[PDB]
Amino acid sequence: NGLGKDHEILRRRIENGAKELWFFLQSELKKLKHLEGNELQRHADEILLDLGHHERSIMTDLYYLSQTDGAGDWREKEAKDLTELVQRRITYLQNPKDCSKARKLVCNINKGCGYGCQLHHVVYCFMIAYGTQRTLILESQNWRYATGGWETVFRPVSETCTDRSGLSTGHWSGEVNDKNIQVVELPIVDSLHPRPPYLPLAVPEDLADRLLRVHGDPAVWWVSQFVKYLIRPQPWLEKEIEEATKKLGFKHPVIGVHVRRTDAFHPIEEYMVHVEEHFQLLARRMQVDKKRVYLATDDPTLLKEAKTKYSNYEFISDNSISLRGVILDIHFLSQADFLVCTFSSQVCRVAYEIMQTLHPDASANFHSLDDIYYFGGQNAHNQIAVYPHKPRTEEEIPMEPGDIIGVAGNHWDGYSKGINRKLGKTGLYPSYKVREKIETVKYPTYPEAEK
Amino acid sequence: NGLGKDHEILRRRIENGAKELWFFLQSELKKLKHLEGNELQRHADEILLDLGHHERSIMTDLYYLSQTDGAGDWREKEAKDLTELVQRRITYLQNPKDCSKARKLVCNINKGCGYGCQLHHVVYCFMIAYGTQRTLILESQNWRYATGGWETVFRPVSETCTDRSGLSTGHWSGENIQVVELPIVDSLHPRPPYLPLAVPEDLADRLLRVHGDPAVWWVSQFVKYLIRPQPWLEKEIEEATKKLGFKHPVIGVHVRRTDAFHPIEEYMVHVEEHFQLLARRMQVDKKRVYLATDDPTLLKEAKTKYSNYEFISDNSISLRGVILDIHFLSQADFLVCTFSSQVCRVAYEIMQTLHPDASANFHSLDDIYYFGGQNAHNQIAVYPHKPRTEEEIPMEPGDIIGVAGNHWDGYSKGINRKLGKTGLYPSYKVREKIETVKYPTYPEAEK
Repeated sequence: NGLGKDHEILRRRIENGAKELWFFLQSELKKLKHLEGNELQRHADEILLDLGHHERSIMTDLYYLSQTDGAGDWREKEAKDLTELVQRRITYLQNPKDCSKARKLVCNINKGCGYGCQLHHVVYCFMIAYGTQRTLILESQNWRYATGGWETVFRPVSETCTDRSGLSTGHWSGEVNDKNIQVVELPIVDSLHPRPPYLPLAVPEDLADRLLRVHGDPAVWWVSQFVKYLIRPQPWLEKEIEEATKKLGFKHPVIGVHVRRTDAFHPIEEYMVHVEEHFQLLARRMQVDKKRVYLATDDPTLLKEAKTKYSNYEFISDNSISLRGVILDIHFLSQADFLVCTFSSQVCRVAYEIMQTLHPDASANFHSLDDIYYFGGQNAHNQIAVYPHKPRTEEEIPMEPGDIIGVAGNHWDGYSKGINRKLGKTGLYPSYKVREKIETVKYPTYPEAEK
Repeated sequence: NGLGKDHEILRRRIENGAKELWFFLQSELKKLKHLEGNELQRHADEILLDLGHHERSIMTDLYYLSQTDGAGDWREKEAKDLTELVQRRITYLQNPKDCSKARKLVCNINKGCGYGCQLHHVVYCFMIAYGTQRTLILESQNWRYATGGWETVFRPVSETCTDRSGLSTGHWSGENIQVVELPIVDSLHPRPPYLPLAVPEDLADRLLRVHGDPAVWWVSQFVKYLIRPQPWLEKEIEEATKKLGFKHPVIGVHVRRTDAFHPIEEYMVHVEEHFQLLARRMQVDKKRVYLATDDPTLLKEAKTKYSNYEFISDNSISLRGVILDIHFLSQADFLVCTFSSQVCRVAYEIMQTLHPDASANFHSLDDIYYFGGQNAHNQIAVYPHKPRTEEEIPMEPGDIIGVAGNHWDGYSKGINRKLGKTGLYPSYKVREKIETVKYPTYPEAEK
């Protein structure tokens, strides 16, 4: 069971490429120290240009390393097996034989917010139902986006059990006090007391190791399984999506861009820099016939501006063809090869979540101009310091290996902001010096779903 | 038969480490454009310090990746299998049953140069003997380093056949002469194919799975057989190891001064950087350096300027001295020297026989690895290059590049043979052109 030749050649090529980059940077930075004025700026720009191509060659070799010696086919098979297992468990939970006797969790969709926020409310309900072995019952009467209900757009969340009948009923009071309550009604997350453990960003302990073999952010993978089940379309929506795909000429490669302007302002150029950079990366391993962008935005003037400012790009948008508009936007963004947006937007986060269900590991196929991935209502997102940090400025925090860091965000400039939970200090630290603290929870594993 | 969890975690951490380095560089280089004077120089220095630690963290993760999920154990087993195979073949070639009837190649060690050049002459003789299925006969009478000759330090190269007897003798004229006398490589015509940097075609694929520079591994197999020590030299080395306190981690430094000059400070920048890398994965109790040099002022200079280092030298207890220096350099965890020096190349070659893949465990202040008399060392361009200055050459993917050297600054110098043009090109844009030769495989050595 030996090492593959391609694997070893690529590993050594990545090591050598990184070494050569370090040789280059040592030489060129020392030369910059002795320049000034226009020559300093001209040479700095040239260094940046060269560095970019060098960096993308290293990233390309890393991509090949992830695929070599059967790794891509195996990752695809394991990711498929994992989602089939979870979807099987969810479907088993949701379709009891005898609805009148089934334990149930009632969720109301009419949270006071937009479509993404309402979808995520249902997900939060669903994850707790799954954790407490309760069938999710979804109440959607007079839903803002479709007054006919949830089932006018998506499939019902159960085929056998959509009725709320039960011997006992009560508001959520905790898994222990609700032990003998057949039907529990759940409020929005920011009213939930006591909080159960079945919340993001933890993942099921029984799946955690398998997921780390496949996926770079198991927490978002776990969320995405409930999104996947919820958005199973009714046949008319499925047909509308297929026909819109043709009408728009949506085809690959394509990068999705979501520009949310209705309040945090970012000019179109700050999105497109990352779009152009990713197309440069793709072109190192595939022919790019045309640079396509699927643009979703609440700014009605932006599409025309983008087309005129970037005449070498093809812009695709559903503006030509409300609930329909957001559903289609989320769909096409989720199908793109890469996603550039602001994760402060619920819409972009939904698209990123759905994206994880379409590939073995799409966890890194985004760039956010502000927030890192999060789920409203999640438990604290912590990291563990791996290397020490001594602050250079007063805005930086010290770190020793083992310190728990509560991460607020990545500034996408080498530094993150967070709080050192051994010291109580909040500030900046080098992003590379921490690792993610993955939290696991003992969920039911529904072994009966395998028979 | 799936993917290992540690393997995947480490791959993603390397990828993310590289992305974070790029975020940092993009941000900081844009800041530098708007600085001046002492502020520009203070921030450039700070960026370089921060970049060093970030780079070493990536290189550490790559080291772990090379070892994870059984890879280190497999690489060691396969590298051991490969050297056992080749040593078995050499030993079979060298020990025919009837010396009077064996085909022979005669090599005279007394080349007009120093010990490292003489040893490499014998290696060159040996590789051609191996290629032609001739038993190597080594003549070392009147050896400048010992009147008793080769066997006063190293084992005879054969146990059964050490004389020049036969029915016909002649000077090399190209591949029915039983005893052929080989000259120095500079006088060799016609050249046979059994020369560095090519490797045996039957081993090339297995070597690529194990080792980062198969050419030097192949050279090192003949070095290994030649320098088998006599029992008294074996004991002397063991005693020296004890008397000197040679132990790990330890970095080898060879400073050749007898005619280009490099000050001790230049070697020590690379020593210090490597000890910083090692400290990320192991405890470094004391920073030990084995220092070898022809300059009598240098050991004292180093000790006085680097009081935080322990400098080891066999001078603290000429053929004896070079052999011990080469031994301890070859045993070090890392080697800093000038590959223009035959002695340092010998130590690097021996080092390859002591680890699964030590190909990258050096820093040369001048030349890349080479073997005197080798055939042209070529590379293949992988990415196009458009020259920015007049000192640079253009390249298109597939162009054959004849490499003269690496300038250790991001650029190499060489000739684009398609264009006949010589100049600089980005080192990362080429890959090595590995040459293979059909050598005998000595199947009889397995029986």
